Amino acid sequence: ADKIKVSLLGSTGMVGQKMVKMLAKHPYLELVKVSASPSKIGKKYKDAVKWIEQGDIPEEVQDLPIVSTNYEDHKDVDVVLSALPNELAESIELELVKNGKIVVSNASPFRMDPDVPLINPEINWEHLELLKFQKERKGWKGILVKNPNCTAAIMSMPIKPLIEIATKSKIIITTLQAVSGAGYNGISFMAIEGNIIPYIKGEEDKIAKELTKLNGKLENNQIIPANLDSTVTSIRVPTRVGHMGVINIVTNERINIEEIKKTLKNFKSLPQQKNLPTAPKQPIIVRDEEDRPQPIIDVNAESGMAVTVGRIRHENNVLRLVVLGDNLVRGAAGITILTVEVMKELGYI
Amino acid sequence: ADKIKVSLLGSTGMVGQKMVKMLAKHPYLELVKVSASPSKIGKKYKDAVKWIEQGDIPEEVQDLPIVSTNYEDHKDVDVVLSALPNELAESIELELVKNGKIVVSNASPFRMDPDVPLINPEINWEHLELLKFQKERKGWKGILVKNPNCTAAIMSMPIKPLIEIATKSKIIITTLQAVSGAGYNGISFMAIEGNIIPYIKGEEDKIAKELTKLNGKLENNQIIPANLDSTVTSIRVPTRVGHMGVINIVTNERINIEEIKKTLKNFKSLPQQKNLPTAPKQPIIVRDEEDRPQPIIDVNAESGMAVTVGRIRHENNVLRLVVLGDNLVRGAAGITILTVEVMKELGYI
Amino acid sequence: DKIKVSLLGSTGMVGQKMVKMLAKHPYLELVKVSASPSKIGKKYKDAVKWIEQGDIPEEVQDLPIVSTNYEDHKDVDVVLSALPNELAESIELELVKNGKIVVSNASPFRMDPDVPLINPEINWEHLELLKFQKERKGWKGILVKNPNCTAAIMSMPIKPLIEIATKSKIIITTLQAVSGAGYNGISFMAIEGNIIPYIKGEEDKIAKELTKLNGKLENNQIIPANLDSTVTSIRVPTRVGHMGVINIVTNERINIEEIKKTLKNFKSLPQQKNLPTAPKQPIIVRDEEDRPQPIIDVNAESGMAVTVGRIRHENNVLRLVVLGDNLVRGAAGITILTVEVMKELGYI
Amino acid sequence: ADKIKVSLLGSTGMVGQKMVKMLAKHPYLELVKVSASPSKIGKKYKDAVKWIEQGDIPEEVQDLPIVSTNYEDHKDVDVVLSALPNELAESIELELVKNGKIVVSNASPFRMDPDVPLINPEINWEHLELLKFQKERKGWKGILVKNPNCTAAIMSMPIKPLIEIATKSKIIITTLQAVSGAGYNGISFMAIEGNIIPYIKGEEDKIAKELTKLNGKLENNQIIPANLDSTVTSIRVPTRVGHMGVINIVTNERINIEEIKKTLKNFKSLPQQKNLPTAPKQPIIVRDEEDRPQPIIDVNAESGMAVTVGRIRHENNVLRLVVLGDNLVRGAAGITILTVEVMKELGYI
Repeated sequence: ADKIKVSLLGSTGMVGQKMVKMLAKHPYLELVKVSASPSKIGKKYKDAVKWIEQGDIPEEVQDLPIVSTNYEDHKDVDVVLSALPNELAESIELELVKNGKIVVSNASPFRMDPDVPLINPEINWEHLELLKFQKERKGWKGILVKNPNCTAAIMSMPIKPLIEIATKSKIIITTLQAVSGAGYNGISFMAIEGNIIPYIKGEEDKIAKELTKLNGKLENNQIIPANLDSTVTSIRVPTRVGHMGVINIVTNERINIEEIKKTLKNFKSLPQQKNLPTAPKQPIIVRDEEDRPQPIIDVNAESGMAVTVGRIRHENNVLRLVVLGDNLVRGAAGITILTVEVMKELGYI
Repeated sequence: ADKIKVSLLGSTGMVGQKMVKMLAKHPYLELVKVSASPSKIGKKYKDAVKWIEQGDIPEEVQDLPIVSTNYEDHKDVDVVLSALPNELAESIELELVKNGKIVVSNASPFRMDPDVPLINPEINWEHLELLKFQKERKGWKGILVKNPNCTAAIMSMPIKPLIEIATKSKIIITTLQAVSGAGYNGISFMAIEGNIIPYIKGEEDKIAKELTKLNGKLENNQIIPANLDSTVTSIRVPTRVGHMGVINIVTNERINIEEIKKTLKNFKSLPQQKNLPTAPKQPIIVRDEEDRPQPIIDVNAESGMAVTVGRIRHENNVLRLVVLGDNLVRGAAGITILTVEVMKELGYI
Repeated sequence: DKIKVSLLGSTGMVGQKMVKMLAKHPYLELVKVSASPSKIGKKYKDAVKWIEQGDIPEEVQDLPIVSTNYEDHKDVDVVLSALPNELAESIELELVKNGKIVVSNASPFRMDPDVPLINPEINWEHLELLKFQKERKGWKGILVKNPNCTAAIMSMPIKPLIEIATKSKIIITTLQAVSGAGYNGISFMAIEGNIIPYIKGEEDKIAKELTKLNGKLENNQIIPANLDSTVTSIRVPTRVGHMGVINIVTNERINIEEIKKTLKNFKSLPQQKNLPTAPKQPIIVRDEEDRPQPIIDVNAESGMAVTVGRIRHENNVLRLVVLGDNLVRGAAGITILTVEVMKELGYI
Repeated sequence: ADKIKVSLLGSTGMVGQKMVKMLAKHPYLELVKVSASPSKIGKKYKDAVKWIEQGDIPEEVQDLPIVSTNYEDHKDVDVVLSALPNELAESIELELVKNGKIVVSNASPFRMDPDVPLINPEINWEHLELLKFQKERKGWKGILVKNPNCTAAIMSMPIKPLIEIATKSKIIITTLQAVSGAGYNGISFMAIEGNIIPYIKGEEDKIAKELTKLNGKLENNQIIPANLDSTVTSIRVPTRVGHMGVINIVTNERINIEEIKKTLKNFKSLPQQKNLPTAPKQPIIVRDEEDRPQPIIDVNAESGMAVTVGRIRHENNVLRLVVLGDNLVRGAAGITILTVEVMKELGYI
């Protein structure tokens, strides 16, 4: 196939290593440049990274030289992918886009910018149309696309196909997030093992707001935010990978429990239709067993691109369900790569 | 300092060992007999228990011989306390009550029986008055008093002083329950470490139903169930001790956070007033830091009898707060003993 | 040339491991699976609490559970056993007394003089004992044994160093994963954030079994290796992977680099004949001072290779840390490798 | 009680919070000043520390203002206690000592200095005599005493009473150390949970060498190192508090197994003889059960000041025993305080 040359910002972290691994064997996406901190620039990827993924560093990437995050080092790249930390992404990504680079990033800055698409492939690929007016609106020579917070990404999967119910209700959400969500070394053993921390800075606000844009509707070259009144409580649990979410759609709207299970299990979108390399066959898996989903059993579903839903139940004035997803793949690495695949498929390239 | 002689059924399990450790040093409750499995009867406590509590076995209980769960072995005790497993409690307990014994137990059978008080001291001590007509209603010679499910007991604490708002709203509760909740060896290491099991057999139904009785109002010898419409999701987490609850009261009622915090921090009842030995000075502790409560920090609050609440917040049509309590003490051992103390105080002796 | 086999104790962790491995084997065809009495007659998928990775191989999910009695294993070429130590003796003896070829990783008969205790790369030659077993035991069938999972792991590095390990005292400390006691053997409360410096009978099995594993086959029988070792076994909050600290007391000069070289270049029959379950390099050596580590190395070569690191020699003591997959190298894998070796040498 | 005013360097780390906790309630040791990093100086302890100990900050220390580590801020203390990290200790301590202060540190610098006593109270309080000549030998106006590596402190407990045998043999030791040994946030959850790291930078060398000095003999005002041929391997395990150790004494010497057990459990020294406040009545506890010692069961033995020994066995050419101690108390906080107690008792003040 005709290869599309890509570079990767923040390739040293957990999300970065996941992407490096997924790209090392990609059909047409050819990773030719990886970036990391300044002091590592010039060294080979294998000499700068502390491999945390499964197995050895791919040979196709181990010798890739570390380049800076500056425009000059990415001139020959077709698309720049970014996994930079939230506190460094704004300046870096802004300068690149100003210089004409096409940037697809999963870092938080700009995610809620009205002219920037926040993409989760299956959920709102149509929102990419915003790209048609971005250059003129921001006065950029480049292109910027964003991916949502990992938890938001996971939570949006079951909500979208049920957007009509969720829109007319009070959404209560409790999220149980794995330690890896804070990076590989973000949380100490002493602080979390055999424990629970009912607080994750800024996570609750990002979830509620981003969910509003992910489920929004495109009208007249703009995104009309979906009306979602959600209250969320994000908790950190002693889990390595996998974000769980207990969703309670408090509403008196009629609800056909079986039709809902059917709708979720049959949910397919453009990524599934065009059979994109990183698109899972069934983005949403429904489990009938009452003790599912569970991180150690379902986290890897379809390479971590599929979310698993269980305990779907309808009680008085409320539809409840439990969803699980790989925060590293579905929540970051995989959706960024899947976003690029979609863009190529739609001609934004 | 007159000693009231008591016996303990199911003294070998975690709840049992806790009560043994608590009774060993009680000011007036004298543990004189303990029961365990049949093959253990006749052996001294120390030779039949796999002690998992802190430090050595109390020297005032170690040599206590194990007796049977039959009437003849308890004719000489003032009160029969029981921490028997749910599946064996009904038949055993009923006979002791049918033969005239006063039985106070934390096992599930009879909890929702209209003529049996389901007590959590600070919450509904007044319900003990149901006993005035129990004998004639049941045709028993004895008296039976019950303590609720450990989780319900913990959840009911903050809900009581906020019963006015809880009655006029949809209550959504998600609970994170420690492994100890399933006994010392109920859950294997492989099944839970680094994992989450979004289900606990029968737990959710119990929580919802019992909260109704615990917050009910004793009116003319009958308990009027509190109108508490709640949907609960119980989850097992890799925690040793301490059940956490995320409570969302979705209503249109006015929500004053500073007022609610005052109400919760100043909550007190008969146990506190009378300074009963197992009563915490402050039954509800409120935390202002955003990362509280946490099991490893707060589960021991006031010897495990006080619950800890934090993250009290007000969002559109919803009051949210996080509560944590020691499931072995506040949730079982401590409330059974405290119940006996109240009974002594009110004259039921 | 297909070889039809059955599996006793196919429902436990080792059993499920073997099921996954056999489901896709070149010539070994799993035709029957056995489990406890109450499970007999049920389809495997309905009797087992699948705990392995992926789904249950479709060639096994619908296999109906059969008993452990001879009559149900008549049409089988070789009977593989992953039975628990407490039930194996009676069950296996009867099968063998009926003319069945039985290869098991259970402990009973491991130290029986006429029964080979095999760990492929270490002592495949010991399989010769089989040429005399029938008359020596008065059996119609055949019986082969695989060692204790920890012994199996500790033996890998000791073999190529047998000359020095022989003339010296050996001190061994082992840290064994929770799975070594099955999936539900140890509770969360008992081990999380903890260490239990004791595993019933483990230390005696390792010392004695290492003796036979490293023995010399002389004049139709095994000469136990003179391995004077004191071992202390400890249980740790790990899922899979048994670790070992091995100290051999030398009274000479040792070249660490040649030790590393000797270990990584270790090869044997299983490698020579490229058998399906034999790892290309049974012993992997790590130069980084913080290896091996269970989460990083436990899966080395599908779990058939052990990893050694921290190879040091000072104060007349050769010290090394080794790690092995207690479920594959420790059992499932070597039991299958053993059968492969048997087919390779003509015992079939 | 005759008061002794002290200050504590590194009051903020785990070991420091432990000491703060132990000194608040001390009979005659008055913690009058606490120190920490420069950016914390001038703030109240409660506002500068990330409290991680059980319960609340002692109110006798919560309002103490953080001072510097320089001499000017300690001119008024009788003794300066130090729990500073190994990498900063040397310069800071040397300067205090050079200015005439008496410093007792559990940090590694100067531990193996021949003119400086390395103390573990029971094992070698006698070595304190080195102080009578320390000024003449170092030129210092002050006084410096050191405490050993925590693992070495624990390991030296059982080796001392058995020094005659240990000296005529080859000692093989494998230590399994708790995560807290590397500080509260030294190791990440991802790196250690469900894992084992067979390496701890420089631990093995420290144990072997320090073991040599701890067990030495005082002769002609100096220390004759004990001839201890040790070969230690140190491993990191996923436990919170408590270092375990497998000690193998390879010797052909005749050994009476019951005499060893008798010798260990009966070990007592000056700290015990003088009934010092932080001295445990029984420095070494021996267990008969085959599955002991265990971190979660024994680490707290006598407020963490007593080590627990178990599995004592003599197979043939090897004396094997397993030992466990609290790395934070016996291994650091408790011995530093105990050391000061010994000094006061012997007239060093």
